[PDB]
Amino acid sequence: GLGEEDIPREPRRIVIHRGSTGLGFNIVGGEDGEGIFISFILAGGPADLSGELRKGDQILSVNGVDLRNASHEQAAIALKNAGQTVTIIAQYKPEEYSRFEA
Repeated sequence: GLGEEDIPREPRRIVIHRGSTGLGFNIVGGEDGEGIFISFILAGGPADLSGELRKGDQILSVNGVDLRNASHEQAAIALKNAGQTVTIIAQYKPEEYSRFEA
């Protein structure tokens, strides 16, 4: 269901169409049990133009590959190899993100 700022709480599918430098975001995590979280949205890049991904989204999967326990490098290489049309399953977890990034 919708959380308190109208972002779904449940895992949700976001389709990104890649740009010249990539997908337009950056990630943290992938170590010591922390999952892969979006930490940055590049202005005017694909993720920003889509408008759906948020800082504090956990990337659960990319093109059908589970990244819940993947390393940071494994997640980065998966994004790089995901092609021109990238299917992300994201789950918005602002509070958990803040606990890991504090």
